[PDB]
Amino acid sequence: DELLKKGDIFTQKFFATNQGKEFLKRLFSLTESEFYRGFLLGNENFWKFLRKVTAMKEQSESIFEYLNESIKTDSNILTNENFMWVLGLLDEISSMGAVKKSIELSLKSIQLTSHLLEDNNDLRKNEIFAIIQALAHQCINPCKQISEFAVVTLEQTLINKIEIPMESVEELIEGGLLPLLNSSETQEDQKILISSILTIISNVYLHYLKLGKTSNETFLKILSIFNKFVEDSDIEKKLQQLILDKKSIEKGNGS
Repeated sequence: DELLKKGDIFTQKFFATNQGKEFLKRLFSLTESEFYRGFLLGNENFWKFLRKVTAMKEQSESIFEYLNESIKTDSNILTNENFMWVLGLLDEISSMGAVKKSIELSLKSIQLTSHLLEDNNDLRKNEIFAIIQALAHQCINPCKQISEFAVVTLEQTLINKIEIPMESVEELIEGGLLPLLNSSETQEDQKILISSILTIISNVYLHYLKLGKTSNETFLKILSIFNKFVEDSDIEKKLQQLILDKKSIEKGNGS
């Protein structure tokens, strides 16, 4: 009642004051406290309220401080009944950097989203896949200084976090980055975004082919992905590089 419905009473102006900051600091102690924690983390309304308050530019650092404190100490804060709202919260915080403080906050938040894999290895497919979806989506961000960090962080997530043998590389390619590709029919995204995502999928393919866990149908599938987005600027160079490095990797294992 008081928080969501009475929007006019509690606004941008009120939460920017000292009173709102102390109110939020006292409020998060309930989540810290043992009484209402199991109740509060499950509810939709509370996380909807934090989704609202993350839009407040003054309060973004406070919410990020709370989340960073909470996730590190206890890995059990996240569960299947509350993960997607938290992921949306970090998505909003990372996308807040539209315009240094916001840039630094996004810089920390991207790594934080990348860091939610070691804390709990017991993960569902849809559970893990949203993190990769958010990281892939965050490459769309027009500001160069954030997307250039986002792509390398997503590469650092793919390189040494996910164990293949209870998923597979096929769905990691299909259900993850490829939704960006099929959803990029708008020309405003332009060749820069598709070239960047092509580069990183080439890099991770190179790594896991060096290690070696693939089959014929993999290579056929990324071949189909390449032909689905034909463009004389990028397809020719990437195809030549790929058909050279596949034989280099084949040379790797035999001797």
